Amino acid sequence: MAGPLSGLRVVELAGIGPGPHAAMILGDLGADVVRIDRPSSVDGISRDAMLRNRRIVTADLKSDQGLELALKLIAKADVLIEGYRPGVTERLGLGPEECAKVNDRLIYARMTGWGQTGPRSQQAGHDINYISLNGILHAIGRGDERPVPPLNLVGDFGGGSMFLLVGILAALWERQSSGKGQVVDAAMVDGSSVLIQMMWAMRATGMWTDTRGANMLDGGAPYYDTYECADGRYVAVGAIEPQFYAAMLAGLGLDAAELPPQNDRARWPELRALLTEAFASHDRDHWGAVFANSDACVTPVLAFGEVHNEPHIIERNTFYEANGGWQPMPAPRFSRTASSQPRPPAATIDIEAVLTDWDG
Amino acid sequence: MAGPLSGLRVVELAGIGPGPHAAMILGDLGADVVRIDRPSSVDGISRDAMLRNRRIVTADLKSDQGLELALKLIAKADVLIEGYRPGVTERLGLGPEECAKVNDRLIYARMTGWGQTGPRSQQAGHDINYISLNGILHAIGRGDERPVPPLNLVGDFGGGSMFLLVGILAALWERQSSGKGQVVDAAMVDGSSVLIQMMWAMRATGMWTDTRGANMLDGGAPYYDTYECADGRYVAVGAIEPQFYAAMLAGLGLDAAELPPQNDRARWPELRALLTEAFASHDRDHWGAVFANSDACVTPVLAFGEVHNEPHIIERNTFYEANGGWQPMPAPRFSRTASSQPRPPAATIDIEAVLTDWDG
Ligand SMILES: CCCC(=O)SCCNC(=O)CCNC(=O)[C@H](O)C(C)(C)COP(=O)(O)OP(=O)(O)OC[C@H]1O[C@@H](n2cnc3c(N)ncnc32)[C@H](O)[C@@H]1OP(=O)(O)O
Ligand SMILES: CCCC(=O)SCCNC(=O)CCNC(=O)[C@H](O)C(C)(C)COP(=O)(O)OP(=O)(O)OC[C@H]1O[C@@H](n2cnc3c(N)ncnc32)[C@H](O)[C@@H]1OP(=O)(O)O
Repeated sequence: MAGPLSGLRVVELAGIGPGPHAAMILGDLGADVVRIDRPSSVDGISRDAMLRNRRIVTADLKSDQGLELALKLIAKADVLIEGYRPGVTERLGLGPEECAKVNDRLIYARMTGWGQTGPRSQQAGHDINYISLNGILHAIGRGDERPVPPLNLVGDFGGGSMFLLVGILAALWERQSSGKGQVVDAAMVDGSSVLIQMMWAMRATGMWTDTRGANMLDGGAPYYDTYECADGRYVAVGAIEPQFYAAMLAGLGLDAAELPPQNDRARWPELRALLTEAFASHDRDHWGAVFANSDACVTPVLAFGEVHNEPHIIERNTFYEANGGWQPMPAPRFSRTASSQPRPPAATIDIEAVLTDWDG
Repeated sequence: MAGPLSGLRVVELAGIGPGPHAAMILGDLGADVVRIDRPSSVDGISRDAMLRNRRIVTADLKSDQGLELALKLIAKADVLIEGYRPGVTERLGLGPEECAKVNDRLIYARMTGWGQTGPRSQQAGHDINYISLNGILHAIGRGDERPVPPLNLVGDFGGGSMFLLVGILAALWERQSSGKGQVVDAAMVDGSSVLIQMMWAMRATGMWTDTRGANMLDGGAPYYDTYECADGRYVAVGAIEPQFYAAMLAGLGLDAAELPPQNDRARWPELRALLTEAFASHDRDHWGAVFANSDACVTPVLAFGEVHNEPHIIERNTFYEANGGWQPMPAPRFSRTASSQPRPPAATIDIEAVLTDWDG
């Protein structure tokens, strides 16, 4: 199996959102990932490409046989991933204490939203709920409108799965010293708060307000925002540093002498009006050509459907084709032990067959 | 130093955005992190709390001595982080090969936006630019308006720092088996694409469209969006599963038989108007109480300045007081080798002191 995590053995108690995304990435990087779903499920081969780089098995964990077969897998594995409410694995007999008794090298990885304790620990939730409580959702969107969810990118994945991964991998480094596994408690409400640590830092030094749409990085700055072009499509501008901003102005055809200062916030309305009129005078693909190879920090805002035609995306092989649809290649990249293309979702496998393969 | 990464040694060449965030998380989890800045930028004790859990040393890397001293650090370290454009470390004589001569065990970690090669590889950029090229930015915001940046959470942090971290820690694992370091190439355009793999999967199965504001998780669904309340503050609704959705309607006082089906998308505008009126008739705190302990997936949308008063936040100690204000505690959490509270940014120390501390 190709990639730096070759040899790593992972058991995933099937769930939704972050836990499968973490499991996918370990698979992506060469880990041997075995996914236990319930049998009331899997109608053949999955169409869900997030379940790539997996072996799927089924098992009623409520039954005695199911539980015993699960515990045999966990006994021979490096990592367990579960993302059910706190208490579910305990009551099923697969809690950390029970797993510790059959394999004290195990990394026991618990993926939740609210965490393992506290008043909300049993409420159902999704990404939008977890980022609503820690101040993040309130900060996203235009000032004159209600907050808008940044898909499920910030809570599920960026503040969820990715912190789960860092915990798993940090714990595996620690196990090199101690010879011992441990519990990783990854909560989306905590992870996402660390993801936005910058804003908490800037807020302490008066460089970030709670007012939505009135900061440097939320769309409030005329030089960090999107602009509509002549054709109704968009470019993005990210010209924070004065030398990049000057390059953008020159490319737009505006003399610095006619505009207000870049960071005179009281004249941002005027500046936005000027940039708006200038970007609106040609189409997105015009601006893309003008600004290619420049430090102006102006790029076209591509729709998913157009991404496959962008030279820089093509050349670095950011995507691969699979089942009438492009998919992202593994990230990040490794000089010596490169990842390979992902394997598609396979037909279910028998759980004894895995135990035998794992040397049993 | 508490945490699973006790005894990991990390040299950070000072940059902006993702590299410092990764370095911070390594520190947070107990790595020994030494940050090399240039003498011209360091003034008093640094007031950017993203520079917590570091030792700061200055060193003109363009000088012969600065270079020599830095190669002596790298010699004694496990990981090097650099976030400059490609070519930059090479010309300093700190490139991956100069480093492999003094330490073939080093994990050489390169944090860029566009990658190591390809047509955009020397282009300046920020978060908003990296996410504009791969479909992500186009998908964020309301449909009748231009895309809005989700702060810098998706490119720098979620698809940036976090993948550098997964790469550093996966390579340390590969290394335990091979004796050898390697180069980790973390490109924000790649990481952020993997971060949004769920949407690529969903597009292939016809379950996601390129139309902004017309999807389950982008704000188009009336049951996954924010609503304004009687006091002008907001709640978030994330009631995807029908049972949770049903529980939400009952608490709004709405008879499910009077409403269009949850997932009849042609009638979503109509459903939204009914839910809008319901949520508008009481204030945020009313709804927060009404739905406490519920599975209705309705949560108050708090501003940063209110987060310190939320019981679930207080009781799990997601934050600690510092400096000007609250900052997020390390994530994720570990049962045996637990992180400790972050050490503030300390004063600059001399690079010889450090080399004493690390031996040769
Ligand atoms: C769709 C995008 C996702 C997002 O945006 S992230 C949102 C999801 N949130 C999380 O994942 C955080 C933690 N998880 C949760 O809060 C809950 O799992 C979630 C998602 C609310 C779903 O709630 P429920 O459906 O109530 O599930 P739960 O966690 O309370 O318990 C799971 C039930 O499944 C059972 N189970 C799981 N694997 C099984 C197996 N192989 N065989 C037999 N039974 C199995 C388990 O026994 C439990 O059922 P029960 O309570 O015992 O009736
Ligand atoms: C504010 C929010 C941030 C976001 O939203 S993320 C966006 C940032 N993008 C990235 O970090 C991607 C990779 N980095 C870059 O593209 C560039 O570094 C970036 C951010 C465009 C800035 O470009 P430049 O300022 O041109 O910097 P550069 O990386 O090209 O090279 C800088 C020069 O600094 C020099 N330098 C660094 N540390 C030094 C030291 N200790 N002593 C002496 N010289 C030192 C280094 O030699 C380099 O080269 P040179 O002077 O052109 O040869």
